[PDB]
Amino acid sequence: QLVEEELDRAQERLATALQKLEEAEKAADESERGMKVIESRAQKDEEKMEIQEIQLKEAK
Amino acid sequence: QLVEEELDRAQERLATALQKLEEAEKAADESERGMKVIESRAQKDEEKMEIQEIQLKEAK
Repeated sequence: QLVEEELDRAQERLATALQKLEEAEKAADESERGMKVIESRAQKDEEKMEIQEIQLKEAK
Repeated sequence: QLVEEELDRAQERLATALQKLEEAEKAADESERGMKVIESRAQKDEEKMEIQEIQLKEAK
């Protein structure tokens, strides 16, 4: 019976493992979404500020 | 017997899942780190952009 209880408890534990893996990878996905949108934001903001400082220096 | 062989199979799947969860945790945390640093960069560059364009206005 020791083998069967190890079996079934490890089965529930691998279920817990798969679900915690799923939530971990979902957190990974949402983090990646935040990352990509802020990469776009940084890109557009930096290009804009570069153009603006160039225009300011040329105006001076 | 064969039951304990099944136990070993279940536990090796468990160990594989543990390695997977460790990788996933590392990935998620480092991803959040990149996210926060890029958000900081975006905010600071936006501030620089706005002050630059206001100064450009005054210069014009």
